[PDB]
Amino acid sequence: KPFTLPILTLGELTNSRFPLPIDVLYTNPNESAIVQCQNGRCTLDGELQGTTQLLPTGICAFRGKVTQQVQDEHRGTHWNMTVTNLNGTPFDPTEDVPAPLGTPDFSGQIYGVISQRNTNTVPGEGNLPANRAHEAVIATYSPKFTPKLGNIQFSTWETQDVSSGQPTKFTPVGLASVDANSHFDQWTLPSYSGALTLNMNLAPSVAPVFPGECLLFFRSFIPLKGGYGNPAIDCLMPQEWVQHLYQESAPSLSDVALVRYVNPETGRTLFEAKLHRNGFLTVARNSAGPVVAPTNGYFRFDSWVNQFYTLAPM
Amino acid sequence: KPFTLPILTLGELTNSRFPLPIDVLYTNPNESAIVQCQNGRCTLDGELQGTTQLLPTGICAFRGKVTQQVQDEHRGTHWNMTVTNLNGTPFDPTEDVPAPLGTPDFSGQIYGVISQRNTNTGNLPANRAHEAVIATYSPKFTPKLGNIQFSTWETQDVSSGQPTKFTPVGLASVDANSHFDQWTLPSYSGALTLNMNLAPSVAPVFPGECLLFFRSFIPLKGGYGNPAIDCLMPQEWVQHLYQESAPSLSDVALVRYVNPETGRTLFEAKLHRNGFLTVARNSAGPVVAPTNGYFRFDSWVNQFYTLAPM
Repeated sequence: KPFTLPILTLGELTNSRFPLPIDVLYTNPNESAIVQCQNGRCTLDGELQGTTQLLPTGICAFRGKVTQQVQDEHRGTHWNMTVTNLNGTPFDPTEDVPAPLGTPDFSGQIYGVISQRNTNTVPGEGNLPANRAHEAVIATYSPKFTPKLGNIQFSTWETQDVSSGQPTKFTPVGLASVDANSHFDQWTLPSYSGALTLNMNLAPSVAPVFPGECLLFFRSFIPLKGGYGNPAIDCLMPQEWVQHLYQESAPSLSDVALVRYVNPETGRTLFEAKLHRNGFLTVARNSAGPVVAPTNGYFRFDSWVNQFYTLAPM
Repeated sequence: KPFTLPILTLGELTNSRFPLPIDVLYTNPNESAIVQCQNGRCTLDGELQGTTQLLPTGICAFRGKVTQQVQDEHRGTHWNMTVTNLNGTPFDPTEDVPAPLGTPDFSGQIYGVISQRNTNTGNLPANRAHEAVIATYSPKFTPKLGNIQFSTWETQDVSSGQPTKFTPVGLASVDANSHFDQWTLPSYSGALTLNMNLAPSVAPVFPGECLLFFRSFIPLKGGYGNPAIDCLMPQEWVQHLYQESAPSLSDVALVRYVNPETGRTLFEAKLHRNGFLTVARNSAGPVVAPTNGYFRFDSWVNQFYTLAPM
């Protein structure tokens, strides 16, 4: 079973860490943070890792039921939510995953919409249920953010119209804020079981092992509810690569696949990258910022090489 | 290049007409409406049709710029926005498509979020987002002309001339006055105008057969209802067929719905060249089967092939 990547262009790819299109390829060699995201994690032979799952709609989504309303001391409104697996089955905290698959993998205030469709139906309404939806924010750094224990909180403003004991969906849309008090850091993991407990079953950290190489990211810009900023979310591989690798189940013949970013119109290789077995890219680049490349481009598998292979500089 | 389908199970598939997971397989033999949706349209040899595009994030999304606030007889505040292609390039109305790719393909009040990130800039741009509704049956819904209208709940906090994104979430309502009908196309160029460049209607050509849909339930902002959106093929099938670009060897591919755990075929279906499924079923409602099931290509057959009843 030979190894292949999708032939989708950048404009045909989506982010595996938030429901966003891919905007640009991106590098940042001088990043000081450990890169250990948990969504968009898949080995080249198709083994999903971390909290990664296959649905584009599952990324940073939650399903469950609300239990109680609680206010904070700053007069904001919060709602306790028990969470299930995205497919509705109970989350088993002893499952060998960091958190329910799809759980956000970064610190911040995630903005979206909470919606509910009641289980009980009304005969006079054609045996149909009542519904409600509201804007909501989930603070993944909150001590109440404990998805591995089956419970999280979300916050709303100016509404009491959230029902307990009714099926609840969180649809992510963007970030609430990226100001200092909103604690946005795309490389800081949540404490999935709370502050004093160690995260478990994590996908491994990734890094270049070679002098002169840096990580290559698929970058998306993420919407903001308000305030100032131009926040971005960087993934190691787009969601369509996760879907492809999973289905193909091709044995990895070495620790590193050589790949070429090609202009199919000219047939020319624009640059080379190392696609590592654990599912991430490195390139020989000494600068930060976007990679300027034609819109028809995509990565193509060339051959299996090894860690000592020297990439041509970008 | 032999023909293949993805090996993704039902619980690993998403809808091609709204950003939702697939919940169930579904039939409705006695449907009176012409089925002619424009998203999730792809021939078996990988030709996208209608307003279909490849991004899961592009389905029922819009990109553009708000131009001005508008007043009308309805509550809430209203706004005009120009719409571009999803990749930001100007929409060319002479493109041989019904509307910008990703445009909603049904009548209703689509509920979502409008967000903005200003162009001009500390040196960081300003932002805002609000819940919004787009009435696709409205005379002001003219995406083929490069313009649509949306409504917000009372707020003035929407800026003119700034990059604007619509993220779909569900429906605002399904009451009679909200005109939800998943098989009624919008008038893409406005009232009294003919739609153009449409993907063709689909139907069973065989007695006793009916369409088979991939069904998703869609969230509601309020009111009573359990609305659903039915697609002909999931978004991952569109992605797979597009890339595979495999020649269709007949008008119909015979496919088997398999339980991979047991290896047994639960039922067979016809996968038609234009990109839709039919089955031999004489009832409406969900197909009750484990979510780990999936379709597998069996062989190329013809219009005269007789399916075993489900």
